[PDB]
Amino acid sequence: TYEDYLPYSRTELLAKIAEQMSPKRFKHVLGVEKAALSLAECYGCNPDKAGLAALLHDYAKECPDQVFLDLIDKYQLSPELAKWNNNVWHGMVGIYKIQEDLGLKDKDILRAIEIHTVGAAEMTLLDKVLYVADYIEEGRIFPLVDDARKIAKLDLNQAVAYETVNTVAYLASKAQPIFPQTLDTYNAFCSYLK
Amino acid sequence: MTYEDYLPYSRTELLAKIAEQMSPKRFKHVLGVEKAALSLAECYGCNPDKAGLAALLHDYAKECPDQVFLDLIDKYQLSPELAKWNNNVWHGMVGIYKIQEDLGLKDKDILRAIEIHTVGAAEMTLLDKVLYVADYIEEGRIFPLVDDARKIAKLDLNQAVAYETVNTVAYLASKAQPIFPQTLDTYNAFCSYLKEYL
Ligand SMILES: Nc1ncnc2c1ncn2[C@@H]1O[C@H](COP(=O)(O)OP(=O)(O)O)[C@@H](O)[C@H]1O
Ligand SMILES: Nc1ncnc2c1ncn2[C@@H]1O[C@H](COP(=O)(O)OP(=O)(O)O)[C@@H](O)[C@H]1O
Ligand SMILES: [Mg+2]
Ligand SMILES: [Mg+2]
Ligand SMILES: [Mg+2]
Ligand SMILES: [Mg+2]
Repeated sequence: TYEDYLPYSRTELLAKIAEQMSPKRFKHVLGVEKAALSLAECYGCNPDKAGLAALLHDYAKECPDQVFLDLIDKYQLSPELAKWNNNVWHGMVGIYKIQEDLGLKDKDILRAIEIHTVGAAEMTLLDKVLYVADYIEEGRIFPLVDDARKIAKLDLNQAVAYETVNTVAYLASKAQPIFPQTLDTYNAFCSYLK
Repeated sequence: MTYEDYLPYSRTELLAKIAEQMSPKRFKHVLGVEKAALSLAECYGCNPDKAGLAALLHDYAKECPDQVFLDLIDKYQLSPELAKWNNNVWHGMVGIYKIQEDLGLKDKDILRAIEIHTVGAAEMTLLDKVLYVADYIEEGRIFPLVDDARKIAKLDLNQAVAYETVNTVAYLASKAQPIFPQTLDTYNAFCSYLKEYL
């Protein structure tokens, strides 16, 4: 339960989150919540924080590009962010929409949501829990997910490495631009996958 | 074609000096890069004397031990972040100072092409791009991606640079090897030419 961080009960918070997104997307979010709570109890991070980070991580996934461009300007974010896309924005910039809409103040939860797509070179246990739960949640079936599910309850750092390497390989396979912080993560975790 | 405007060597004197730096297999790779760079230069209009010499010298420091590059980094007070990397990054990015000390090369354009022949840059001249693709598509290189790279290189040089940089990043990912940040600079600057290709 999440009342230490937000003035919402569960039924109201899930209703508010559900107002932001498609049913396929909201079902993904509940899967990430289940996956993050089970990773939190395995690795010992606070499940109240893990579960809430999971419920909110894709809160801004469906906002149009202008919402993120306006937040970049309003909160004086690095102007270089404006050259990117929703993949980068919905976490890195969407945390400002989460704070405005919901009043979330917890730095640890906000940071985990902020980097849940691109990672960082230095990630806390909470950051890694969400980063892996988002990938391995039960509704995601893609062939590369299944080894990540196995790695994740043995060694969390190797689960992060596996995701970041497969992401850089996927982006390269489509010739899509790789955000520089995604490289920070890749180089920081490359050795755990070796 | 001949390079005495830039170095105090004739061809036989220069090729003897280069062959002293490296294995015979590596020297055969270098002669091939010279052939491909000359064949890229008259087509796209860069100076073949500048292109051929950059190709002859690009792997001059390939076989130097790590301490040669660490000593050069300190001596020329290059970025300390370079010391965390490896020969793959150093032999062009730092090896240009060994070329300058050993051979007296001062041509800024040739030196810059050698400097980034492995990792690229976000901004590349025509000469830089010629060397970068010539090194990849050279006649002795046989790996599965060579043939499409050779095909692209005669239509669109920017799409050939894009093809090499994007495929280099995918290879490094397949081995979990660390990617130098300037390689990403190249990748992100050229990724759009490979989308249009694809
Ligand atoms: N560093 C990066 N640069 C560009 N695109 C990226 C980068 N990292 C991840 N992506 C892409 O972002 C997309 C969204 O990812 P993510 O937030 O992890 O999950 P979801 O869509 O569940 O929100 C994926 O399609 C992924 O390939
Ligand atoms: N960013 C990078 N990080 C680590 N290795 C790299 C990077 N970019 C290229 N390499 C590697 O450097 C090696 C030597 O490359 P290169 O200099 O282009 O060949 P040559 O040595 O014939 O001129 C290749 O194995 C390539 O995969
Ligand atoms: Mg997301
Ligand atoms: Mg998600
Ligand atoms: Mg080389
Ligand atoms: Mg070479």
